[PDB]
Amino acid sequence: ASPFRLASAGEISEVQGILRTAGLLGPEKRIAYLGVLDPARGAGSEAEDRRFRVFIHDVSGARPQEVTVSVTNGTVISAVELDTAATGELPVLEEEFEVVEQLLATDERWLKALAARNLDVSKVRVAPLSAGVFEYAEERGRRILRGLAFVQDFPEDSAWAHPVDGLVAYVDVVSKEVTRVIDTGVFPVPAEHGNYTDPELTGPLRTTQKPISITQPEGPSFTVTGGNHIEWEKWSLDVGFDVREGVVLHNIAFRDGDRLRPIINRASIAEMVVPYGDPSPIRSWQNYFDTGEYLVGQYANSLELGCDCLGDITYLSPVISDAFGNPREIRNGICMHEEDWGILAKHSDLWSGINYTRRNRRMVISFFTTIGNYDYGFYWYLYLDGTIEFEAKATGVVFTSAFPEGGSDNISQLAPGLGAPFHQHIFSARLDMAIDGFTNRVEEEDVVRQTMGPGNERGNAFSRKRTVLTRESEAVREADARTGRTWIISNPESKNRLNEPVGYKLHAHNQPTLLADPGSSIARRAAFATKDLWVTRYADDERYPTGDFVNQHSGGAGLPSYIAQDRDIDGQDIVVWHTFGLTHFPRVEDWPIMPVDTVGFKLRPEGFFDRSPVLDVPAN
Amino acid sequence: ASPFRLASAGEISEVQGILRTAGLLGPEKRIAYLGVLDPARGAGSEAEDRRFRVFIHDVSGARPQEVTVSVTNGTVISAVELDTAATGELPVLEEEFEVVEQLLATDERWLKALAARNLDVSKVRVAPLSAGVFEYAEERGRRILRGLAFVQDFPEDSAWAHPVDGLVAYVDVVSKEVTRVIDTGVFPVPAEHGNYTDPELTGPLRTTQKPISITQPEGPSFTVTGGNHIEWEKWSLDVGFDVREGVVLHNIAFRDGDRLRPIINRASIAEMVVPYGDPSPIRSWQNYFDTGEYLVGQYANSLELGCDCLGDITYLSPVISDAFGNPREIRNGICMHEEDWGILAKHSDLWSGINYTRRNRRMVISFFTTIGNYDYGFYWYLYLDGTIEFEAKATGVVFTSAFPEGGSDNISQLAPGLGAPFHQHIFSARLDMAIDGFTNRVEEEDVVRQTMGPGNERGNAFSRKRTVLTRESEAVREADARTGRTWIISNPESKNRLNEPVGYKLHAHNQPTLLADPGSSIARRAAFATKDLWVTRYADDERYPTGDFVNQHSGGAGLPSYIAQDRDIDGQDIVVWHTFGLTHFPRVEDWPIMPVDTVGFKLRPEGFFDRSPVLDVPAN
Ligand SMILES: [Cu+2]
Ligand SMILES: [Cu+2]
Ligand code: NA
Ligand code: NA
Repeated sequence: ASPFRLASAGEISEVQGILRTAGLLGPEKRIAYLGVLDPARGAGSEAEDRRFRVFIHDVSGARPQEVTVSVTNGTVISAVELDTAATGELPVLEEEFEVVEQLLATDERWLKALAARNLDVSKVRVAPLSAGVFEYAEERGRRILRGLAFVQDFPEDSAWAHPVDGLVAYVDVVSKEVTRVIDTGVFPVPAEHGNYTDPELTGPLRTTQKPISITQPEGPSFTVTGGNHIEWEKWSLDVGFDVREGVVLHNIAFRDGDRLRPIINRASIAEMVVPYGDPSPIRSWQNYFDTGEYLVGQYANSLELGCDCLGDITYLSPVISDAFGNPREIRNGICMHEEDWGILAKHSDLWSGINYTRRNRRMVISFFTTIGNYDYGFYWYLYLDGTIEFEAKATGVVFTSAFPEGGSDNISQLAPGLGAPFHQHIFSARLDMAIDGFTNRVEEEDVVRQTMGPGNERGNAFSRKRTVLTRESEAVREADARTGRTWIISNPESKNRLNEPVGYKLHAHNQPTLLADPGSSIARRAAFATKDLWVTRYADDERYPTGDFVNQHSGGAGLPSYIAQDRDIDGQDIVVWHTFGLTHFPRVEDWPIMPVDTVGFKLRPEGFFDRSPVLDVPAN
Repeated sequence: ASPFRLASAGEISEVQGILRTAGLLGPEKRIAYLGVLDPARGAGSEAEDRRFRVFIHDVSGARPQEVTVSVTNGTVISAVELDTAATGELPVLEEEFEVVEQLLATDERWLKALAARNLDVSKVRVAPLSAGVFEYAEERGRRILRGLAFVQDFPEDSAWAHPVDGLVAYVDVVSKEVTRVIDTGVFPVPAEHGNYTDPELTGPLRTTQKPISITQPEGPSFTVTGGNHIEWEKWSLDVGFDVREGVVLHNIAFRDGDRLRPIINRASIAEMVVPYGDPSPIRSWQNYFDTGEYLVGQYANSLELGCDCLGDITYLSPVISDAFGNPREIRNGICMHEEDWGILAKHSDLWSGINYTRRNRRMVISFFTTIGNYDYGFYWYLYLDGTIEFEAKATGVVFTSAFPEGGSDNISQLAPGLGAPFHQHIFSARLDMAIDGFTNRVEEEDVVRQTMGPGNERGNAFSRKRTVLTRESEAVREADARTGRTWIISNPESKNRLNEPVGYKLHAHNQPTLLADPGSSIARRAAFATKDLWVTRYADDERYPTGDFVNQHSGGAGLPSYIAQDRDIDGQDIVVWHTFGLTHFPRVEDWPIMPVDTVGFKLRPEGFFDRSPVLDVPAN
């Protein structure tokens, strides 16, 4: 039955066949995005209609199309020609990555710049970087990538050690033309290598680490059915995968006694942006929407056993479309395992003589992706006690530049002559809430300090206040760590045994949000990133906080356009969008390859249950 | 040799013998505190002088003494009579716990109160609670405990389910007198039981949890020598234990190449307070300094294998003094183990063809203690990449009251008629810094936003600023999560290869600090808790942010008195005191026994190293 099952190779081939049959997938066409659509609200009562949405690019320069296909019925539901100057360019194609370097290698301006620096063109790698929207009027309606150069001394060398600063180029990847080459002047190209497998740099490897072995002799405590339905320690969910978003969780519910209680209908990372804070013209245009522009799912790594995922691992191998509509498996792209998580509850009571200890566990669902120099791990955790958590793990190699003589307010030094521009990694979690069903609301909860006086003569009292967010116009919220600000999603028609609305409380890390000036291009294109929390009324076409087409797309779509509708959110089907990020001032310890740093958020039950939900956990 | 070794049973017996011989430990004397003193600055060049400090109480009502003993030389160094009205009462004695209930059981006012509620005196437990300092002039100079009552239906019942609100009593535990019994009126005593081992409440226990087995077939990668010296993955430290503070880490250093580089000289939790925010006269005096008043070390649990600590565990069994000066072992009171900690670093490089993944690990040093209804786990972690972290795990049973008819702004409902007053758990970490040696300083680092304009035409730039804290008068700092505020401890005379001062950056969680009105008794007695970060000049007698004697002690000592000295801290031997806590509005899920909640902080290297320190970690 399962309407939330992963796409199969056969479904993708059939989408390809349907498109071909319909005249939409001739030899000049390329698939820039393909994904299964979630079933509509209700209609789980009806027979399956598996629908797939496709963005089709044309390499001969004709307008791209957005297409919805019913794979069940073998039909095209809708196909519309896109005006990209207005609505955005399609996501970057994997086949365009190589094009920037290739076009530049025969360009006389680029060659003159390399020759001024005594760099062999055969050794110069060019990063294929998203262009954004700035002052270049000729780029409007064209697919442009910008290129920054890095020297590779030999095939196995880490090019990131040798940035070529002072030089940037812009390229039209469809007409195969170089539009501009800007050379503001030579900077020394940093000379030390960054080869973290070279024994001259590592020194002799440690022989001190004795093995750790994590096994489950009876296997894992979770089950997988219908390909992607998980049942684990009262939790129930479906693990989805989308080429843009990566791992998506559907139908997160908890079995409380006999009743399956919904909590979250859909949880995803719906956008992630990496804005750079170096004002040099060489990099001041740099903002990488890894999700919206590049598609993080498509670059998911195949995860090796004992290296990437440790313990008794169950893998999913999601299927995506290549550029021609053929299915491609990402072997072992999603890890699922349970792990010990320390003490769950402990008490040694003097009066009763009873000593009690129980252990915690969490279910882990993860993938790891690679976008250029960056590598990100996306982890979802379900805990025994009802807690839901997300964590991103950032690693890879830092994006480099020259380190200016005389220093910089916007770049860190990593090695002689080698710099790392300041930047942020900012995520948007889209949480289509379903706390005991879809009739939900959100309150902002602050701690309330109280003045010494009548009613409070000793000046010890403190309290809290909750403010219901009633309509979308008042549901754009900032953090306030000093007052312990959180947000509670509740169901006003579902009460616990103490007659209080059931709820879950979101605990944020209260890290800085987008730092750019509010008048900047990035502040408009990544508007979501300027505030910690947004609440909208659910609509099927409001999927990403940046809109459907982010590449070279101005403001006009996404969250600011959604909330303008000012819809009722007080006891309605609502979606929480939480912004959270890392602000990175690179340190010498990040070089030549960076140790993982993390960021995330969690939600804990708040009167959802009638008492602790883990009283039935056994000892030892 | 080891001058930081744990106290042995023999040393404690010898302290007892020295005190006896000197006329200081006759039959009326009781030891309220005993601990080894750290060796003085320098003088590691000289022969050992193991000194022990003792607080001696007199049950016949004579003044207590503070005593310093050289166990090496068999001498009393100093002995001074204490005026407790001025300097504070000695910590609560374990033998006083039972006294409050015992005295009250034959008091006619208490009996009249129990009879008004139809409660059998034989079933009424009385919590022995610290008294603090309020308006009762007769308590000044006397050792007072206050008592709140909880009914125990039968020997194995959890009394916390049945609070007797409306009733409090005060008791002089030396003269064995009841000074006051206050009955403001009857409240219903909540009737449901809170017995989390009763199958009627748990239901049938889960049979779904398959085993997890964590083993190390070649044993752990750390070594223990001289009883308590740890060497693990370039780290070196000594694990101390003190009856007040619990586990204390000494001499945290990292072996970078051939050179042993100090980082932290002493790390401890030097205080922890639990202030309550219910303005009722029954509880408005309630603030439990678990460290300062009760001594968390002395109530350390014996930790069972496979239950409390999982994996290949090495235990320490610290020795403390009983009330008469006899040694008592806390069997298996400290756990030490290493554990896997996910991915350390990962990169899959397109240009080089090299795919690289390494795993992280941490060394864990922990203990768990029980103070009445609360149980706390204290965990220190050392990571491969140089990160140092502390985490507290709070669990146990919530402290209860009646839930008022018509509700409360300062109490949560847990069950019919059962309330849980709001409260905080606030810790002070004392970090006697030694970043590459003792010449250290502290800077406050904020993110700096930048205006779009000349130099920043695209409005993308952002930066940071560092402010040196030069003297103690300017080193009392608050959090600012919005600006990403951290604090960097550096050594201005020790530079990395890039000519920047080596340092470590403290990352706080930016949770709310003490909420009480600044004019309250708790705001003065727990002044440390009102600000996130303090920096002092090291002095051997500045051990606790609350002073040596916290019990029934007003303001006058501790951190506000230390910083008044306004000493130079810019490139000197300094101590960082970080306040961090949990603000707890109890939820129904906390009842009848609470799932662990956590709080903590970490410090990460910040130009301490010349490049990543984990390039020599091997694969797989
Ligand atoms: Cu970064
Ligand atoms: Cu609490
Ligand atoms: Na919803
Ligand atoms: Na110091």
